[PDB]
Amino acid sequence: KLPPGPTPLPVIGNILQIGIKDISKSLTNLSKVYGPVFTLYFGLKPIVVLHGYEAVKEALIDLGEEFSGRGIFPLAERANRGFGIVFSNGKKWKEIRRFSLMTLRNFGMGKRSIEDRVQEEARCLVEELRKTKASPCDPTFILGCAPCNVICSIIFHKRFDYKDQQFLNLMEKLNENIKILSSPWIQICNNFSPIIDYFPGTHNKLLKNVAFMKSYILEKVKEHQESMDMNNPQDFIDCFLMKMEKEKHNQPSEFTIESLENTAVDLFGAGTETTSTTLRYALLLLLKHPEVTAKVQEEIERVIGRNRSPCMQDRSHMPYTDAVVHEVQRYIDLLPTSLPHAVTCDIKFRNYLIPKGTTILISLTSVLHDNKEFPNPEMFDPHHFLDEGGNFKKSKYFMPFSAGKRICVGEALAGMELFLFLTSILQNFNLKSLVDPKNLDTTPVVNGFASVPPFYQLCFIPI
Ligand code: HEM
Ligand SMILES: CCCCc1nc(Cl)c(CO)n1Cc1ccc(-c2ccccc2-c2nn[nH]n2)cc1
Ligand SMILES: CCCCc1nc(Cl)c(CO)n1Cc1ccc(-c2ccccc2-c2nn[nH]n2)cc1
Ligand SMILES: CCCCc1nc(Cl)c(CO)n1Cc1ccc(-c2ccccc2-c2nn[nH]n2)cc1
Ligand SMILES: [K+]
Repeated sequence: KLPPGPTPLPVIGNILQIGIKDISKSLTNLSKVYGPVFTLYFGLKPIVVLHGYEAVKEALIDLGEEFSGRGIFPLAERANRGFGIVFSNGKKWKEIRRFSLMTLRNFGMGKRSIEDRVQEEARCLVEELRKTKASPCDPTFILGCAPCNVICSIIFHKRFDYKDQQFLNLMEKLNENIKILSSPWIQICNNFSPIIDYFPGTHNKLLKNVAFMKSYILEKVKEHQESMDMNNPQDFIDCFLMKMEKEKHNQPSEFTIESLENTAVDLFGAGTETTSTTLRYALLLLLKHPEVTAKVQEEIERVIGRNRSPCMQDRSHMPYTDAVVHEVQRYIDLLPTSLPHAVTCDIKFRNYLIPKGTTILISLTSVLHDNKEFPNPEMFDPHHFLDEGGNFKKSKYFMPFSAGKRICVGEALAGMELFLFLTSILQNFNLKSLVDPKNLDTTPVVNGFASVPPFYQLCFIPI
């Protein structure tokens, strides 16, 4: 059989029992009734929900391959999103993923490392923060530019100037699509309808935005072709063309110009917003707990001092910082239900039959907020990642990037941006709150499957 669930209604399945507002709260409530594995219907569509470390680890990790499909909804084809990495399945995905993992290796693309692209961005970021002359600031935009720029430098081999028009509207489009894609109407409700697209105009703005981005990418591709150096690949495009001019005899190939721009658009989509929000929420949390910021600053001072840029080598020497960054990710739980999975064939799971192509919802929340692994899991507290001797304490339960065969492609990259951007910020600034710390609220604003910090302002005071 399928795993037990609330018994559906005919046709609207379980829809009107789900708290649409905070899905992860609802999934957790359900697990109190039906335990760690359970089924929900979203309009005939069966969705098995995994809750808790044990359930998640066995699916994602022990049954890795079987749990490796991307769950597909109406929106997947309504915004043409199954032709890059994030929303691909089968051979197309295996190939572009394995390729993309190779290229995004630290030395994956020539003599400039990923570290060096990030280090550069950290200096520019510190610079822009100086330019605000310690005056009150919504860091939203500035923090957003840094991750967007890292993506640009990884793909086109250039960073941009933060005022370069080509950069601003590239971010605008991305920012537009992101905000749209986070509407519950779009993310959810328009998915209760298999056939009729109920937001034509919206899907249109979505795709028009993609086209702008896709066309800009093509310009850079034509430029990369004319200036090709086979022995000197320098970014993601160079690598991709070389994989092409090499698959030329395996026609037709998973690697085409079209799969390139789609992969690029994927990386811009997956690479900016979540990193950007993670930084924005890190600063919020740092303001709220200035003792925490104080300790990071001690670590920076003692390990890196005020001369050079920080660098990834430093992290092994800065367990307290490391614990902070982890604890930020853990606490804010930005993707409460990851992205959706599908099984790749039919399988028995503990005690059930799950049919090839059935949608799987992983509850990351249940893992990040395990109250035995992380006592008081709703308090922000970097001690969740420290031993009683104050060394870094790894946790199997650290899954803000998911786990298994679909684990975030930017795990190592995001981990480097957060460390370098955070340590550079605090090396060069103290953070002044407007309101008093005691009043400021840091609890996540949840909208469906989306988690976001409260609006806030602060000042970046030089040292
Ligand atoms: C804090 C920053 C980030 C977090 C917390 C994060 C988290 C996630 C999560 C939860 C997934 C879905 C995994 C699943 O399907 O089970 C995901 C997928 C992905 N992330 Fe990230 N991500 C971040 C940043 C990045 C960046 C910087 C890149 C740039 C390469 C990136 C590229 C991707 C890609 C390509 C996927 C899709 C993986 C696949 O389906 O094969 N992400 N990320
Ligand atoms: C018809 C083709 C036009 C596509 C389009 N490109 C851009 Cl750009 C605009 C700006 O609104 N638009 C139009 C657009 C119109 C309404 C929406 C919209 C906003 C809020 C709630 C529902 C809708 C919607 N989308 N489709 N029908 N109603 C979104 C985009
Ligand atoms: C100018 C283009 C802006 C980015 C964007 N707009 C569209 Cl539409 C696509 C296709 O999904 N994309 C690419 C896209 C790829 C992956 C995601 C994704 C990656 C990891 C975690 C969540 C997200 C997600 N998907 N939907 N909203 N946010 C977001 C956007
Ligand atoms: C085809 C792409 C899948 C996206 C999607 N469309 C609908 Cl509808 C569903 C609901 O099951 N879902 C599942 C879903 C889960 C998370 C997100 C998301 C987007 C941006 C930032 C965080 C999240 C997130 N991940 N887990 N919970 N919320 C979006 C959709
Ligand atoms: K319309």
